[PDB]
Amino acid sequence: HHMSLVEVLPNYFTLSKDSPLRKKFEKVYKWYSPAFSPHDVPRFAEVGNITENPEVMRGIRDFFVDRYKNLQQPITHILGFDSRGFLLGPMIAVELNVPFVLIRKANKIAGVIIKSEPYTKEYAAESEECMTVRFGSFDKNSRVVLIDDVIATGGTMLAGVQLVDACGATLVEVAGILGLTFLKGTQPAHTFAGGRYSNVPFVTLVDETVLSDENCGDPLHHKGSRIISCAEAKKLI
Amino acid sequence: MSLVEVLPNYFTLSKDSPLRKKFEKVYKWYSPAFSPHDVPRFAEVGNITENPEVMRGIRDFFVDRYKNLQQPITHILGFDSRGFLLGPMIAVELNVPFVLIRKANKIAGVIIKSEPYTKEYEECMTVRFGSFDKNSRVVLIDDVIATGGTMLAGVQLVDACGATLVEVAGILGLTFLKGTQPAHTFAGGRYSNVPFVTLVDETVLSDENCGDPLHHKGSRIISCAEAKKLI
Ligand SMILES: O=P(O)(O)OC[C@H]1O[C@H](O)[C@H](O)[C@@H]1O
Ligand SMILES: O=P(O)(O)OC[C@H]1O[C@H](O)[C@H](O)[C@@H]1O
Ligand SMILES: Nc1ncnc2[nH]cnc12
Ligand SMILES: Nc1ncnc2[nH]cnc12
Ligand SMILES: [Mg+2]
Repeated sequence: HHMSLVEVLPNYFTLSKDSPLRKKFEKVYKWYSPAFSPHDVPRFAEVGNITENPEVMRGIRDFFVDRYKNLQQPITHILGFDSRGFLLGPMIAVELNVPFVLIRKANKIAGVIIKSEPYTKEYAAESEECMTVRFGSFDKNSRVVLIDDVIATGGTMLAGVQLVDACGATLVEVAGILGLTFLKGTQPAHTFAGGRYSNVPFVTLVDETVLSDENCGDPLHHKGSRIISCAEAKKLI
Repeated sequence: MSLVEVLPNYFTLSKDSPLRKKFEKVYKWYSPAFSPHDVPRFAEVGNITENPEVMRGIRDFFVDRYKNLQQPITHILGFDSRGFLLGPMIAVELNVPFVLIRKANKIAGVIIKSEPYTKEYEECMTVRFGSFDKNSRVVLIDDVIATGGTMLAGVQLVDACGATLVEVAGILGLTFLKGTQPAHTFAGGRYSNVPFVTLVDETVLSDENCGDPLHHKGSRIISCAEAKKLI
């Protein structure tokens, strides 16, 4: 059940074009235009169509569990980003028998917490929002994987790298299910702190080629706002 | 393990359940000075997710409960953001969709929005139209059930599609808040026969599993530069 990666940019890996798991993603991943999306990027890849497909979810789980089980030196923690990284990390961490550590927006986490620098995303300019992690959840002897759903500009991953760096831990790999390689999202993590993390592979199972013209999820016709009330929805039962 | 009905249709693990005993050792609570929310005892979910044995116990309990049914469950619906930590690992083992119930401006497509809701500490939940339908048999899942306002928002969305609500599931039920009441009184009591099942309850929060750092000086939020001086 092994699936194969190809290095498409330096330390940016994605599944081969012919990979059976990629073909499964191609049938389920849909993108939405600004008219039907919470953020007006050209093609918004809704994670719910992935979580609604248990076969693809199992393929994601199996890929990363097998990958990290077969390392010569095991990982000790998986760190996942609020909110969509939360959907992917725990099912991997439970099979590896490692902690799943939450990286959360402001302060959401109780106790003593470490805050990143203010982050940016493909669709978010810098503001006061930072990512945080619980102090004491991992340390300088930890070997960690950062996981999210999408890697676009790499701003979110940079915030995670800053938090890993704040504890002196070893960053083994950055993991996701969709990498928009034309945005070169490896760059922030790979140039932070004078290149301290340039040897960290990014592994995103599929890439922008999954967001094909035939994979638009927009309704072909829809009355009014995409946001409907419960009473309006009941008339469609 | 075995469940005890502590309030009408509000079930939790027995006092001697081995899984309850594991929760007792792992769960920590935080006072308002060390928590993001103004409640006496805030039960941080990160201490659960950091313990793979307890996560496996949670997953195995619900997978075992919901498998091999005469009428199978068709979908697990989980709440943004902490329900997202629990639902997928169960759904993958049951081989069913996990459906996101999300806060505003989070799901793409045509979406159904609930009435405004409140929590223990305006704002509405949403679900993608077409993720489930009147023939679905669904479980709602979250980490904590407190006032039940969040669960009521989920019930409204399930009701909006005519689906069968099979069960309400969580890991921590604060029974003194009687969180069954919003869901069980909605629409004239239409869902009053739906059990709430929360693995543990407020008795898991004792004097001895308080997580407050009793010696920490200054702000509980530290910068990366400050954290590195502690390495
Ligand atoms: O930071 P970027 O790489 O630009 O964008 C990816 C992030 O933005 C969205 O919240 C995704 O779920 C990821 O957390
Ligand atoms: O709505 P309540 O039952 O009062 O509070 C429970 C919710 O409040 C917190 O976000 C928890 O994660 C649940 O989603
Ligand atoms: N294009 C995109 N689609 C979905 N989630 C994203 N997060 C950042 N960019 C995204
Ligand atoms: N006391 C509490 N602890 C953790 N999460 C909660 N959500 C609502 N009430 C809560
Ligand atoms: Mg968000």
